[PDB]
Amino acid sequence: MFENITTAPADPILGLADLFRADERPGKINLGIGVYKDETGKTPVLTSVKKAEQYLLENETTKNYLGIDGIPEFGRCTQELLFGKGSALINDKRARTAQTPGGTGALRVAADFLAKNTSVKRVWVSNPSWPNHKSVFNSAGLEVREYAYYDAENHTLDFDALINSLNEAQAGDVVLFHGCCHNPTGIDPTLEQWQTLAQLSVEKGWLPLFDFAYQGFARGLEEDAEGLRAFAAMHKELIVASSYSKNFGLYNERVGACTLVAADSETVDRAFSQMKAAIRVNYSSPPAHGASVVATILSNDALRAIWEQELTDMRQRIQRMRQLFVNTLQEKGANRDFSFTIKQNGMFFFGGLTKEQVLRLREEFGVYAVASGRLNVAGMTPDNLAPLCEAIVAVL
Amino acid sequence: MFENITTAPADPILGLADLFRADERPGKINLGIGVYKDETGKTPVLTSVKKAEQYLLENETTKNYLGIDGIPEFGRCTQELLFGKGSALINDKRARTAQTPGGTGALRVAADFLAKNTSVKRVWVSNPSWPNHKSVFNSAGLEVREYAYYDAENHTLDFDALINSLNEAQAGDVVLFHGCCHNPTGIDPTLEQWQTLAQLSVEKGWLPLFDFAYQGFARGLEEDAEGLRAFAAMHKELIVASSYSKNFGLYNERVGACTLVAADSETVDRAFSQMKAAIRVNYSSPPAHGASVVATILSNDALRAIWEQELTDMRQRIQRMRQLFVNTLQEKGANRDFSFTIKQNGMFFFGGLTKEQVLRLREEFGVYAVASGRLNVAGMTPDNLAPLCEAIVAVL
Ligand SMILES: *Cc1c(COP(=O)(O)O)cnc(C)c1O
Ligand SMILES: *Cc1c(COP(=O)(O)O)cnc(C)c1O
Repeated sequence: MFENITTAPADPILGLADLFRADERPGKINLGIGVYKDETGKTPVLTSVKKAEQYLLENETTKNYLGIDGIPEFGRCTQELLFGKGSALINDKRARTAQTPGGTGALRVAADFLAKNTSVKRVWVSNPSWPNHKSVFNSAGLEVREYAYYDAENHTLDFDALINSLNEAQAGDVVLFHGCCHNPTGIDPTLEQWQTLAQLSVEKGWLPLFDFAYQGFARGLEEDAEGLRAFAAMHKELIVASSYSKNFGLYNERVGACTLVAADSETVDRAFSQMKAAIRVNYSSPPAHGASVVATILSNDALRAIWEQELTDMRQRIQRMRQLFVNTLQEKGANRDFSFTIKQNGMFFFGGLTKEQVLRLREEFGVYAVASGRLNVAGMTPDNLAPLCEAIVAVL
Repeated sequence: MFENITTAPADPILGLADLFRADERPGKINLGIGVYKDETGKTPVLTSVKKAEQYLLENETTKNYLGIDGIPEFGRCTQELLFGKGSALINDKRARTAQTPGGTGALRVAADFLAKNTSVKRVWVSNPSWPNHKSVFNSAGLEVREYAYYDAENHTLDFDALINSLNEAQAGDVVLFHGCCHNPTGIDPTLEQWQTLAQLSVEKGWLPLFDFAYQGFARGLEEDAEGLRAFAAMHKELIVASSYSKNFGLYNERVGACTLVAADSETVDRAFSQMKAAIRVNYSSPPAHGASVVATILSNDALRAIWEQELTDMRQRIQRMRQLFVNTLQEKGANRDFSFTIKQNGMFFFGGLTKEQVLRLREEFGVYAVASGRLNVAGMTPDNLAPLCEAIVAVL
C-alpha cells in the first residue's frame, strides 16, 4: 500500500534543524528557527517557569483528563492578556477560549472549525507571510490568497498597496493579521493604520483572524495588543490564535489558545460547541503541563512579576543585538546600509539577502538562515557577531 | 458568520464528565470515563511518574522544540514495548514512530496520512466499538463499516460471524483491531484466533491498524502484545496507534505514538516523511513533558521496576473488584447471573444493562455510566460497591 508514496518536501524552516545537525564544521552558526537564545547562545528555561514546575510537582495530585477546552483558569488569564483586564468582551461573556497544542494547533483547530461550520472558502494572508499559514489552511480545504504588504524597495509597510489588494476580498472571506512582530518582515501597522483596517474590515464584512505569537516582543504586553483591541472594539466576531511558546520559552510543551468571539454569549456558546467537536476528533483534550505553568505564573502576583521582567530582558537583549549587528556590519565594511533593520520588531532581520546569498552563507560559511533571507537576531551573541558579519560582508 | 451554527451533539463518553459535575447529590457514583481509581476513589499520580518528574525538573536545561516526530528515545522504547526487545522489525529498521498527543492524536494522524497518501477509502471497525473511532476516521473523509464481533446472547466473541462479515472487506481496506482489552466488550481473541486473523489478513490484502491503549491491563505487557506480534510476523505493512494514558496514568499529558511499518527501511522512510507532513500542518511538534516521563521510566532499570509493579497492582485491583462485584450482586439478590463479566479483560463491565436501565441508574440513583451499558469497574471501591449493587438490583 505504501509502494508508491512520494517523499514529502522538507519544511523551509523546521527542516533547517536537521541540516544544522548533520553539519559537523566547528564554527557553524544557527540563525534559522525563531527561538530565543541568551548571551551564551543557549535557550534556557525561564526561572519563573522552573519555579512554577516546582510548585506543580509539589501540589499536583492527579493527571486525570482536562476538559476538551483545557484548564479554565488558563482561558481566563489568556482573555485578560488579549483584551484587557476589564474588557467588555469578557464582561459580556462574548468570548470562549480553547487551550491548544501550540499556536499552530490553534490555527489548525480554527481552520477545521471554519471549513466544516461556515461558508468560508478563502483566507487572505500577507505577502510575504509565515509559510505554514498556507499549508495549514490548505490542509483544511480552504484556498489561500495573498494581499500586498511589504515594500521590498523601501523596507516599509506599503499601506496603499495593502488597501488596494484587499479590495478584491469579499464579505465572508477571512483575512489573517499578525498581532505584532510580523513574521518575517518585522514591520507592523501603526495604531492609526490598525484603526483604519478595523473600520474597513467591518464595512467590507471580512472575518478577522489574528495570529498572535509574539505578544511582549515589540513594545510590551499591553502595547502589542492595541491593534487587536482596536479590532475587538468594532467587530461582532473574530478569532485569535495565540501562543506562549516564545514569551514563556515553552516551545516544546505546546502551549497556545484559540479564542472565539461572537455577538453574544448565546451565539459564542453554540459556535464554541462545534469548535470543541473539531478538537474531539483531533487530539481529544490538550496537554496539561505547559498550560498549567502559564496559568500558575499569570495568576500569582509574585511569579508574574518575575516572568514580566524576564520577558523584558529578552526583548531588550534582542534590540541591543540589532543595533550592534548594524554597527558591526559598517565596521566590517558592508557596502550597503542595513540600518533599516532597526525599525523591525521581533526576533528577525529581513529584506537584505537573496536566496543565493543565504545558500552561500550556509555552504561556504556554515551560517544557517531561512531561504527567504530571514535571520534570527535573537540567535546573535557578542561571541558570534564578528564572524557572522565577516561572512555576510563576504557575500554582498 | 456564526449566526446559523448548529449546537454540536454531546460526546457519549466525555460528555458524562459535565453531567456528573452538575449533579449535586451527595452519593453520586462516577463509572463512566475509563480512568483508573484506587481504593480511595482517587486517580493518583504514579510514584514512578513523580520520581521521573523530579528528575526532569532537576536536569532539564531547555524547552526548545522537539523534532516533528518527538523524542527519539521515546520512539525506541515504544517499539521495543510493542514488538519485543530483539524484534526483526527493529533490527531491519522497518518501523518509524512518531510521538503524538495521546492515542487519539495517533489515530487522527494515521487517518490524515491514509486519506491523503493512499487509495484507502474504507475502514472496518468492530460492532460494537469505541465511539470515537467512527468520528475520527469520518473526519478525515474515510467511510467506516462495521464487522460482527460480540455475541450479545452468549457474551462471547462470535468468531464465525467475524470471519463472515470481514469477507465483504476488499484488498486495500483498513481493518481496525483493539490490541487487547477490547473497548467496550472486554472480550479479546485467543492467540489461535489472532493467528488465524493474521493469515486471513495477508491473503485478503487488508491493511491492519491496531489501537493499543491498554497494554498491561489484560495479562501483562508482553502477553498483551502477542496478537499484534502475530500480525507483525506475517505482514509487510501495518500501523499501530498506542497510548500511555492508562498504563502510566498520564491521561492529561497526552502521550501516545503512531508507529508505521513497511517492507523495508527505504519504503518506511519515504512513507514516514508524509506522516511528518501531516503532523506539521496539525500541531507541528508534540508536547515534551509526558513523553519525557515515559522515556525516563522505561530507560531506567530502577524506575521501570517500580512502574511495572504499579501497573501490576492496578491490574490486580480491578480483577479483585470484578469478582467482588459479581459476589455482591448475588448477595444483594440480583435476578441474573453476571459471572460472565469475570471473562472480560480491562477496566469495563459490558453487556448486562439496557439504555433505559442506565438512564434510570443516573436519574434515580446518581450512578453514571455510558449509555451503551459500559461500567468502569476500575471506578468501583470497597466503599461504593454496596450502594452501587443495590441500585443495579433495583433496575433489573
Ligand atoms: C511561533 C509562531 C506560531 C505558533 O508557534 P507554536 O510553536 O505552534 O506555538 C504561529 N505563527 C507565527 C507567525 C509564529 O511565529
Ligand atoms: C484510551 C483509548 C484511546 C486513546 O486515549 P488517549 O487518551 O487519547 O491516549 C484510544 N482507543 C481506545 C479504545 C481507548 O480506550
